[PDB]
Amino acid sequence: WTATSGSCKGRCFELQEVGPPDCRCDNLCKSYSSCCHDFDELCLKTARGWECTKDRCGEVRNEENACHCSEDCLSRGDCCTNYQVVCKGESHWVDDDCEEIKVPECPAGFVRPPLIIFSVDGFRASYMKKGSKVMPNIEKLRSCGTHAPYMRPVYPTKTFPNLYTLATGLYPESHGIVGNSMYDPVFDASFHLRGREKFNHRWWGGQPLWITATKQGVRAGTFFWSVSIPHERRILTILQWLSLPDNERPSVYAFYSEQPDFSGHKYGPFGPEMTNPLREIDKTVGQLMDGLKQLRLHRCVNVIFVGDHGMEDVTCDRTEFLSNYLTNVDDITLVPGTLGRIRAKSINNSKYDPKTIIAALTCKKPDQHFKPYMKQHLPKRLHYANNRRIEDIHLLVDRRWHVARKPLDVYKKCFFQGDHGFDNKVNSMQTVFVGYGPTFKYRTKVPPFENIELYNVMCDLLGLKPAPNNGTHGSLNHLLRTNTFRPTMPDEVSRPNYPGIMYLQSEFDLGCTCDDKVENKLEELNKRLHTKGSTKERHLLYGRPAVLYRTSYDILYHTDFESGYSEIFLMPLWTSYTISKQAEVSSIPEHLTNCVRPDVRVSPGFSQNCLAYKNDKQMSYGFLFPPYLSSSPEAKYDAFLVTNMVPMYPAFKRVWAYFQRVLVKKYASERNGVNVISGPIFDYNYDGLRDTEDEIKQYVEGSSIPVPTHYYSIITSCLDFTQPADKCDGPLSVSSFILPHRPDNDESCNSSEDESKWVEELMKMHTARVRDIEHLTGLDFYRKTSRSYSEILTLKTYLHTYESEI
Ligand SMILES: *[C@@H]1O[C@H](CO)[C@@H](O[C@@H]2O[C@H](CO)[C@@H](O[C@@H]3O[C@H](CO[C@H]4O[C@H](CO)[C@@H](O)[C@H](O[C@H]5O[C@H](CO)[C@@H](O)[C@H](O)[C@@H]5O[C@H]5O[C@H](CO)[C@@H](O)[C@H](O)[C@@H]5O)[C@@H]4O)[C@@H](O)[C@H](O[C@H]4O[C@H](CO)[C@@H](O)[C@H](O)[C@@H]4O[C@H]4O[C@H](CO)[C@@H](O)[C@H](O)[C@@H]4O)[C@@H]3O)[C@H](O)[C@H]2NC(C)=O)[C@H](O)[C@H]1NC(C)=O
Ligand SMILES: Cc1nc2cc(OCc3n[nH]c(=O)n3C)c(C3CC3)cc2s1
Ligand SMILES: [Ca+2]
Ligand SMILES: [Cl-]
Ligand SMILES: [K+]
Ligand code: NA
Ligand SMILES: [Zn+2]
Repeated sequence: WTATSGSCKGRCFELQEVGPPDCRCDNLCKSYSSCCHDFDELCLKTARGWECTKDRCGEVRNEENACHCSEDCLSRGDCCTNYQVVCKGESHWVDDDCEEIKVPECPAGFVRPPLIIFSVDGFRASYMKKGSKVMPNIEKLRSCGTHAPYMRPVYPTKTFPNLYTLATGLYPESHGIVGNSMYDPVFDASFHLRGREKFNHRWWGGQPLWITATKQGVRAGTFFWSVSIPHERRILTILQWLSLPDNERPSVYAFYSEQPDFSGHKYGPFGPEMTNPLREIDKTVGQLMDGLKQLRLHRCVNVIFVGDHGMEDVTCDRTEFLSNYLTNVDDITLVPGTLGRIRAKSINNSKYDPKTIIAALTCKKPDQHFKPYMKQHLPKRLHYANNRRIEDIHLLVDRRWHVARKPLDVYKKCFFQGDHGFDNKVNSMQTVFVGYGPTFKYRTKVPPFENIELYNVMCDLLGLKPAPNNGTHGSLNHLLRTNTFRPTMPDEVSRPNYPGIMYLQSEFDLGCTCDDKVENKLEELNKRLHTKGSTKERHLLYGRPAVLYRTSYDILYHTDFESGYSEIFLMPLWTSYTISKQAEVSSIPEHLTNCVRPDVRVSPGFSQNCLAYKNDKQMSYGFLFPPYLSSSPEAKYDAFLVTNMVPMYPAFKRVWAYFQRVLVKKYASERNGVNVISGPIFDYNYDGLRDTEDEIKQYVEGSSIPVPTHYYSIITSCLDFTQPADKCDGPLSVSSFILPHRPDNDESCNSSEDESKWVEELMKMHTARVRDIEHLTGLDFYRKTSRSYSEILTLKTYLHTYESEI
């Protein structure tokens, strides 16, 4: 109960919320049904509209008006935003030439440039170019400030997950807002767009920017505006707050627009009805900038213009129906639409089997427009699994499509023409970023980047220490004129051993054989040098990776490759090699077909063994450095060492072999040499982080050889591809992947065909950031380059998406 009998007089849009049954006058009261009786009258004034006119100039103040055109309004801070334009001969901000803002130009009493975050719902990245003629305020922000061609949202590309990632720097799996709809089985409670449960604080994890600021003594305006407060009032309230005394004035502010998303759902991303919403958004930005200019704040405030996600063409007829695949359709609950999440309708049903649901949904129609996954098999780049609110079964839906449970759900619940929610690499889901102000750069374009990075930057802009988050702090330093964050490289925790020859062949009883006893001071001194690391400068281009946890490992040198070999996991953590443009591919000779050779630098006790593989009828093996790319017939013997071997399902070897035999040489051709680092990943609890030894759920039968959940590779070359990978003077170019190590190829519906028809498509789906691989391995790459550390942090956050041009 709210006894709504108090007054909002002198209290309108109060920053500090009061505890009911005291009524409330803050911009959330409407959402809680708790406003005082006079809230509309006093706080939502609309009399005379939003703009000064020639006849209103110099008027006698009338407190009933929405905004004012009287002489006293500027000091009072409540003029209509076009006041000085209409009455004092001033130009609109959009009509002024832009001029570099080298330093903040702020009124006395400002301790730091304020930050204003203007967020737009459903603002697709291509609107900046395509709508440019009708958005001149936005175009000026964009061209005069710092801008990216687009900003990558998080998955799912829905509103709440993305706005909360913007606020926290966290993946949805960590912040807890994993969709627009959710069931939490621990609370046994549901979260929905409509309703009140979404306001309960138990949904919202991490630490959002407004709490980070408050806790560190920086005051914050509101971020969540009640839908019924018009845009013009939100702007005037921000302008009013900026006129408060120094000790009361917030330093951070947010404005939110429900558009263009609201219209885009009805008309599609490029419907002719979309012009007007973009015009209206531009006019609101114009009102803010004119307002800031009136207050002499337009060269003081940092402004961010940012979207949550884009918008795609989606109509009712493009719906797949689970009732077409499942007979048991009423025994499941589907969270539907641009993604699917399935769980049992009833937990008392012991006949419910996710395995048989997956099988009934796998590759059943020729052009099937969704693909089923256990959540732990989703591409690791989506970071969408480590939350009890994410159902074990997930459906990834093709762009332009919907999934629903039954046809009745679609015509009993065509209206819409746009929607979003799809895979976050999809071009139509991409959104916008512009920063404009003293702290951003002038007329600068920066590469595309992920929205998880912005929290850190907003903290930098406000001089705040960010809470622990998934951004990589420093990776966006190139956006900023000053206030950069200067990170140091993490300290290596374990130093390596460098073993020499310490074991005789006969000490190994591994059940391994090799036709290798087919036997000179030229090339015996030579092979000794190679084993001591004579070629290491060629294969380890950026220094050895640092191991950031306590463990026992050895560096192993060879003619063609270098590895860091784990005595705990019995295989390399990483294997590094360079393949020049001119390198040649050879085959595994017949005499070496099943050859595995003991490594005399490494004890039998710390070695894999061939008998385990023989005995394990499911598990085979592959090699991290490919025998196909050996530099000479003699060097090829190194690739068959037991220390270069890793466990692989036969289904996975089809993938791995095509990558190693065909694709590495192809990339070396296209890129002028590549350096490759490959290795295993163990993530049995799907939390995106390196497993400890006691977390491993599967071993090669009868042995202590742990089975990787994934295999990675990081492929680096010179950004200027006129220089070879091993002789690069400037910036680097990277692409990486984290391939799931699966015992079938059910994921790929075309896998009965030749690897050339399906493997590359699989790898593209499992594209990754070096940073993703770091989390997953506890390794730190690129320790020794001639490049700045911030540039390397940007490189580590890069994602090769394989999409066409935006
Ligand atoms: C992205 O960035 C984020 C932020 O850096 C990373 O997430 C962090 O990962 C850490 C490692 O997993 C994790 O550290 C653990 O924290 C536990 C205490 O956590 C509470 O307090 C913090 C701090 O205020 C708070 O943020 C947490 O909030 C979580 O939980 C609430 C719900 O209760 C949610 O509202 C919120 O959204 C968030 O949930 C998310 O994280 C949890 C895991 O914490 C997941 O379960 C959820 O799915 C969701 O993703 C908490 O309120 C602490 O207890 C842990 O300590 C145990 O494990 C360590 C290992 O070192 C061990 O030493 C300890 O002894 C202890 O073990 C004992 O307890 C075990 C478990 O009960 C038990 O099995 C053992 O037997 C032992 O007795 C641990 O230190 C940190 O909480 C999260 N933070 C956040 C915000 O998510 C994330 O890794 C990054 N992602 C990537 C890919 O890099
Ligand atoms: C820059 C940022 N803007 C916002 C804006 C936000 O909310 C904006 C908002 N106001 N009214 C409404 O319906 N929405 C969605 C939120 C809340 C959803 C959490 C976080 C952030 S972080
Ligand atoms: Ca893990
Ligand atoms: Cl959802
Ligand atoms: K086997
Ligand atoms: Na298949
Ligand atoms: Zn929407």
